[PDB]
Amino acid sequence: STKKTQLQLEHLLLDLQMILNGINNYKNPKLTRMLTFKFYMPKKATELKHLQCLEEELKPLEEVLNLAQSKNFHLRPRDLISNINVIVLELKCEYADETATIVEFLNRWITFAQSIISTLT
Amino acid sequence: STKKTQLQLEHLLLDLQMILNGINNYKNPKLTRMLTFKFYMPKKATELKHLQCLEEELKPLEEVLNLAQSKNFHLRPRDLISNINVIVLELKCEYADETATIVEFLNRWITFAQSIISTLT
Repeated sequence: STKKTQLQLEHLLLDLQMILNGINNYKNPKLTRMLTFKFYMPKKATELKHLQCLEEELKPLEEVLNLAQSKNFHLRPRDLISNINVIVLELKCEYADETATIVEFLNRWITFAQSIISTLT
Repeated sequence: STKKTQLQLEHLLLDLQMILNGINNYKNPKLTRMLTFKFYMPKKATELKHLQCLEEELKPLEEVLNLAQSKNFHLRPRDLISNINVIVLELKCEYADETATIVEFLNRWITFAQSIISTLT
């Protein structure tokens, strides 16, 4: 339904961009260690059904976000992870060989969120 | 006056038990998954200024309620959330380390409203 689904994808998107602005900065002194954690990436991520691949990596994502300073995030991280967990459960794995960093992993799902929206427009 | 406070607090308590009833029942097939969402508890909730620690958890509570099957609620979840909000505003945060589930969370607040009411009669 162009509006329930795009309304949730643009809300998924902003929760993810808000997690990335939180870790990604000079006021974040453990960025370098966060950068060494392994995140798995979806081989394919062409449909919403593929959100299972993001769903599966959400508790790795929460464990490593514990290294981040609550303060530079726009929403309490806890809220950001709950919000994304409710939207994926309400919207929805073949992983790729080479693993990725938290910044490549967030960036890759921001890109899939923007991609489906552009089909729904 | 004390009757106005008595009256907004008896009202919070029923809005709080009505949410517990919509969640806590067998016609709600999302119960086990909603029990994995984490909620912060206050270190102590002894007075009305401590309603700050409920005000803050309200937008996670609304979002997780999106997983509940709306027909099990006596009044629309939205209504329940709006009433709890204008009453916490009319009426009033040291959290605690162990997190809690939506059922323990709604329950420690149901006890707090029940204990304040008893103090006024």
